[PDB]
Amino acid sequence: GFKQDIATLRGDLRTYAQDIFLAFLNKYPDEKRNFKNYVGKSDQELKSMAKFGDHTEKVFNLMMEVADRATDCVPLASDASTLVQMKQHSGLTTGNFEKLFVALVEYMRASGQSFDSQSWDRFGKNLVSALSSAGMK
Ligand code: FDE
Ligand SMILES: Cc1cc(Br)ccc1O
Repeated sequence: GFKQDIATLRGDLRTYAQDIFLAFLNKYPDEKRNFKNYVGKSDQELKSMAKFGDHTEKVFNLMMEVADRATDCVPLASDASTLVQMKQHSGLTTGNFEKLFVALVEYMRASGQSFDSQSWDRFGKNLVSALSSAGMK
């Protein structure tokens, strides 16, 4: 289920992070402009860029901690707060997270592994919800 899925992603996290994030950037090409230097790059080009690799891993390093501290796919109120306050991230939006999670659920759906994709779908919704309530627009 959801807990075992955290262990599976964590076990090859750099490749899972890049591949789901690329699935996000390719489903919603308008997202690349939040990472402007990403625009007009192939998947293999992005994967060559230091900050792409490092940043996508840290996104996922963080989202796996929030998934691990969640109960029944509901994150800690405290976790959403910290995220809304995050230095250098004043401009994050909940609509951009819902897009990330759509991409993550389709990825898990299209894989031949027993991911609990309904659970991630729930988690995605519940994280947006907690982000909304913590004051992310
Ligand atoms: C969703 C999400 C999540 C996250 C998380 C995180 C963690 C844990 C950590 C981090 C870090 C970071 N960020 Fe982070 N993140 C994100 C996003 C983002 C964006 C959009 C940006 C912008 C970029 C520019 O260009 O400015 C960022 C951003 C960021 C930064 C700066 C940039 C560079 O160049 O490097 C940093 C350092 N981020 N991060
Ligand atoms: C640009 C952006 C990306 C992600 Br992933 C989440 C939020 C946000 O505003």
